[PDB]
Amino acid sequence: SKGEELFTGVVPILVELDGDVNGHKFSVSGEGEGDATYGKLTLKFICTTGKLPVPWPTLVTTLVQCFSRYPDHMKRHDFFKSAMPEGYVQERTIFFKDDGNYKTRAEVKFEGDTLVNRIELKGIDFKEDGNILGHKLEYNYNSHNVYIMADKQKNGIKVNFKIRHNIEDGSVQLADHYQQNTPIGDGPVLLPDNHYLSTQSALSKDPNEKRDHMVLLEFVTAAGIT
Ligand SMILES: [Cl-]
Repeated sequence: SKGEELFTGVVPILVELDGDVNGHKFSVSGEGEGDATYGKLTLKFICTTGKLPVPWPTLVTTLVQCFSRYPDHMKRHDFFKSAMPEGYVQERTIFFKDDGNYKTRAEVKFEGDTLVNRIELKGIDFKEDGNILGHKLEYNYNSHNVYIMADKQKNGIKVNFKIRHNIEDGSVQLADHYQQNTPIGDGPVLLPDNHYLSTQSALSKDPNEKRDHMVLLEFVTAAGIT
């Protein structure tokens, strides 16, 4: 199918984010590639404005699910690729337990041969000495599932999942994710039966990079049906 055939090989990815968390403004630029055949993402992100004011792990979810590997028998449930190349809008509200929330809006679409994720992020109600603004979270990311359901009213999908960031003292910082995706184009898209995406991500540092940055290797596979 249309959307599907755009992901059979390696595709270059660009990510651009502008954010404002409790008035702390910043920008992040990411570059890399995705290979949906193996549900693989390899990306390096840079805070182009200086020091990132929130921990990098808290931006992982915000920073292209069209690269998830959907098993052959689940192909009709792949909303993400079906919306390409025109793309989709991805919106979220992320509630950090006992702290603030991020609200994000992004447009994911192809620009030529490149898959682009343009994002705006707004964070409010954070505690200036909490786990986020106080940088008390470990530089890692636990594996977890992403639950997807059809949202027929919006010709898109509704997604929810819980993320637990690791606090340096051994505790955990819950980040409840509520997500919606709707197509940008007016073409038909695939509305899925309930299923989930199994996601794992390894975070590292470029030993030769002096700017504040994050190197990420991520694998995502759809599951939950037959
Ligand atoms: Cl831990």
